[PDB]
Amino acid sequence: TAKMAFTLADRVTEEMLADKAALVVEVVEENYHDAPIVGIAVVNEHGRFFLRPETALADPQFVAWLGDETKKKSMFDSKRAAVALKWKGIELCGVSFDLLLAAYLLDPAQGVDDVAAAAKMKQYEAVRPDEAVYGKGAKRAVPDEPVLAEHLVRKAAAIWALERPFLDELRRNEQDRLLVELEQPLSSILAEMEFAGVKVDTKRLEQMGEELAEQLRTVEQRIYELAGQEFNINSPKQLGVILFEKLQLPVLKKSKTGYSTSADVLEKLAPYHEIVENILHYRQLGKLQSTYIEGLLKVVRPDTKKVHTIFNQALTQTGRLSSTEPNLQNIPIRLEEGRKIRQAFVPSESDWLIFAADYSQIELRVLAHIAEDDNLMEAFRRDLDIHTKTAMDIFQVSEDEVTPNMRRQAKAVNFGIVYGISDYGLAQNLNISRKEAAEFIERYFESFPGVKRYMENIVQEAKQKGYVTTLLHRRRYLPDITSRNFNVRSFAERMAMNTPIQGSAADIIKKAMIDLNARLKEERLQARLLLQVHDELILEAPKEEMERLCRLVPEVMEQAVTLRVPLKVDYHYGSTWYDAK
DNA sequence: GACCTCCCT
DNA sequence: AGGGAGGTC
Repeated sequence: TAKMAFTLADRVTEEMLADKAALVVEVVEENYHDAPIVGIAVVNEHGRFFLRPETALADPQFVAWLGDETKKKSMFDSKRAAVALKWKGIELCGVSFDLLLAAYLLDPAQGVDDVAAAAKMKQYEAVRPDEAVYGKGAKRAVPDEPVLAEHLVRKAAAIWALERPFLDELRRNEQDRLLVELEQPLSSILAEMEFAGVKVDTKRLEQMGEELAEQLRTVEQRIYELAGQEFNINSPKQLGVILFEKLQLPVLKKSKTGYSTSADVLEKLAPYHEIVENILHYRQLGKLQSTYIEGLLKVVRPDTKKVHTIFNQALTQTGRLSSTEPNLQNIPIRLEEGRKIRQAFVPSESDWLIFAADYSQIELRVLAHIAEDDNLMEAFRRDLDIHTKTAMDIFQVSEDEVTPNMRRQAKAVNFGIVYGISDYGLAQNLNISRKEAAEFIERYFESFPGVKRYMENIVQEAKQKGYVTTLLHRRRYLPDITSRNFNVRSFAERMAMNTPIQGSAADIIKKAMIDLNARLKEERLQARLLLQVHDELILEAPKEEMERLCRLVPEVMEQAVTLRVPLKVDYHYGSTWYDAK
C-alpha cells in the first residue's frame, strides 16, 4: 500500500544537482501567476529527494542548477513552473523533456492534465491523480508534508521512468522533432508572453462600463415597458413566457427544456413585436458588460494594471492554443461597439506601440497546398480575393456580375468547406435548404475537384490508418470514423477533413513564433510577443522599432514554411490594440 | 457543483 | 471546425 523511498532533505546537497534529473516544482493554484510553490521533488541517478521551496529557492547552488541550461530536467508542464519561478526572479533552464507536452502530441484526446493520466498511457500507475491528493473545488487543499512529499516524489519518479517510452513512441510516430524543436521551445516563449502580460487601461474600461450600465437601464425598462411587466430578462423561463405566451410570438424552435431564444431565432421574430430588437440589444450589451468590462477588470492585477493570460498548450484536439483568465483570443472585433473594448489594451511602456500581424486566409492556403487543387492554388498565386473568386466559379459569372449576396454565400461555403462541409450544416448557416445547400457544395467541387479529391482521400486515410496528420506531424486519432451511427461517423469525417487544415495552420504559426523570437534576439530588438490569436501575433515595441518590424515580422511569418502557394501576412500598429488595424 | 447563449479564429 | 465562460435543479 505504501511509501516510496526518499530523502526528505533539510538542506540542498551536491548529489541533488546532477546534470540529468526529473524535477517537480509544484504550484497547486490553478492560476500559477505569482502563485506559491508548495514543494520540490528531484529524482536522479543518486536517488529521490523532496526539498522545501523556502529552503531550495534560497539556495545559491540550487538556483544556479535551475538556471544552468546544461543541467537537463524532465518535467510535467514546465511552463507552470517556469512562470511561477519568474514571478520569484528565478530562471528555469535546461528542460529537455516535458511529459505533458509529450502526452499531448501522442494522443490529444486522452485529455492528459496530470502525471497520473500520462503514466496510465504506459501502464504505470504507481502515482496518484492530483485530484485525489489535492481534492476538487471547495475541499481543495494542500495536504500535510508527509502526504505532499510522497506525492511529488512519485510524480518525479513517474517522469523519470516514463521519459524513455514516451520518446520512443514519439520517434516511431516521427514526432520527436515536433516535441523537441517546436512545442518545447514554444513553451518557453509562451512562458515569457504570459509573464510579460498585457497592459490594460482600466480607467477607459471603467468609463465604458458606466456608459453601458446606463444604456442597459434604458433598454431594460423599454423591455419592461414593452412586456407590460417587469421580469428577469436573463431567465430562460420568464422570457420564454413573455415571448411565446403573453405576446403569442410564434415558436420557430424548441430547445431541450423549452423554447429557443437564441439570436438566430430572435432576429426572425423581430418583425412581430418591438420587444425583440430590444432583447437582442440588451444581450449584446449585457455580454460586453459581464464578459468584457467586468470580467476583464476582475483579472487585471491592481499592482501593474496588467492581465496575464495562461495559454493552455495541451488542450485542443487540433494543435491550437487556448487562452484563459482572461481569454484574450475572443475579444470582440466584428461589431464596432464591442471592438472599442480593444482600446483598453495598451502598450506597457510610454513611447511604445502595439504591432499586430495576421495571416491572410491561412486555412484556405493550407488546403490549396495539401489538396493540390490547381484552381485554388492559381487563385492564391494570383493573390485573388478568394470569396469573390469562389463566387465567380460556383455561380459561373464574371467579377462584374458577383453581387454582395453571392459573395456572402461563397464565403459561407468557403468556411463550411474548411470545417468539413455538410449540406445540412451550411443550409442552417445560410438560412436555406439542405437540398440546394448540397447544390452549392456540389458546385464548389466541380470548380475545385482537387479539394473534393482531398476530402474523399483523407476520410479513407483516416479509416485506414486510424488517424490524420498535419504538416508538422501532429496526429489526431479518429476512432468514430467507423461507427454505424450516421451522426457520429459524420462528425469524425468532418474532423478528418478539417484537422489537417486547422492543425497545419497551428503548426505554421507556432513555428513562426519560434522563428520570430529568434530573429528578435538576433536583431537586438526590445519588441515582445504579447499574444497569439490562432492566425495572428500581437506584439508591443518602442515606436522607433515599428518600421523594422513592418518588414521583419511578416517576412518571418511568411517564411515559417514553404507551401505550394505563398503565405501572406498583413500588419498594422497603433497606440492601442484597437488602432492596430 | 453539474446540465443547459454568445464572443473569437 | 476549434475554443472560454448566467439561471437553474
